[PDB]
Amino acid sequence: KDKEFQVLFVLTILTLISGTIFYSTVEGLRPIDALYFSVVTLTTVGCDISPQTDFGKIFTILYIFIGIGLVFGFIHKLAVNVQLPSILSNLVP
Amino acid sequence: KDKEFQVLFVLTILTLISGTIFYSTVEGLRPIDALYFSVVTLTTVGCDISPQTDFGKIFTILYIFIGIGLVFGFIHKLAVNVQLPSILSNLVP
Amino acid sequence: KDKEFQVLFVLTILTLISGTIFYSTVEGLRPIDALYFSVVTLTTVGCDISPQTDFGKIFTILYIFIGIGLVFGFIHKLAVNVQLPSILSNLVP
Amino acid sequence: KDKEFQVLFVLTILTLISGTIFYSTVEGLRPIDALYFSVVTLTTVGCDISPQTDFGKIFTILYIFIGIGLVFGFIHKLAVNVQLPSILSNLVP
Ligand code: NA
Ligand code: NA
Ligand SMILES: [Rb+]
Ligand SMILES: [Rb+]
Repeated sequence: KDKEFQVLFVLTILTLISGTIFYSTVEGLRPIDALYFSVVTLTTVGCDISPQTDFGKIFTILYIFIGIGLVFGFIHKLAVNVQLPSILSNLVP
Repeated sequence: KDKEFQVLFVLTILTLISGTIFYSTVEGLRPIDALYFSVVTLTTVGCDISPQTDFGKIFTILYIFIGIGLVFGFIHKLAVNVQLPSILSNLVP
Repeated sequence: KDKEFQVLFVLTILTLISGTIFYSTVEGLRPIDALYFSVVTLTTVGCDISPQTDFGKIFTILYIFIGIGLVFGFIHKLAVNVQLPSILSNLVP
Repeated sequence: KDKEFQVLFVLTILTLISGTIFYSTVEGLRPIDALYFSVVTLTTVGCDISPQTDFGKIFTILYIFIGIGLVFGFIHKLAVNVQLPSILSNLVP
């Protein structure tokens, strides 16, 4: 429950940090832009600009396959154990 | 059931309104284009043009993580409690 | 089962046909390109080119919200009742 | 369990190989770029560049509809039977 959500949160944070480091150093992007790219790639939203370095593409494939499940599980647990109870409470008379 | 679908609908509407206000004022887009961006970002479809303001990127990350679960739950409930019964009725002899 | 998959298939086909007609007439795209746009939008994959007509954007929002659930349910049923049994049979000794 | 995950892995690998061959020969892309395109299309992440050949678009539609279910099932099973036990073990005192 609580510990599960917190573990998922920390795991997603570390994964996003790794992706940001990668895309800011290897690819050469700015830190916030690298974070945006990581989020949009792990959330399947997408971006206009794409990687160019072959190492970047390899890491992108592995990163998707490694972190999509984690990010989407974190979203599911955030909606089921954080957003839903909050809405239920703020909808009580 | 009905109240659940309506609550999800109103929540999605308010979230989309917030996103539209943000992207139309801060980013500087037109209202309908801001609504399209919000929908495509919360639905994971995507867009060709991306945010440019750092504040915009921060809000985009938080907006995705806050509204993807809501939008997709609304889609699920719309398909299970609105689309499915309608199809079943219009498929009855 | 079978009838469910077939109904989902026909519904997805009609939805894609409607989207193709729209994007080929109003937007002004070629039929196959309109079909590709409809598929990539209902499947959340994405595209490089985006709508430009305000009517196009309205229809895109409504089309996403109306057909994402249908397309993804069709994919789920195709994987559970068509792909999975086929793989099980072709994996039998 | 184990055999299920391995079968899904091999199926995804073969599907990605087919997509890479297609996009590297017909479309004319480089092998790693074709693999990236296949991954981003089957994972619904997206890409900046889109197909141009009509045959390419037909194959893209069929490829999405044929492999999205497989790729996402592989991701689900990888998260439930590989990532989750590993995290549980590395979180044990
Ligand atoms: Na361009
Ligand atoms: Na683009
Ligand atoms: Rb997506
Ligand atoms: Rb996408």
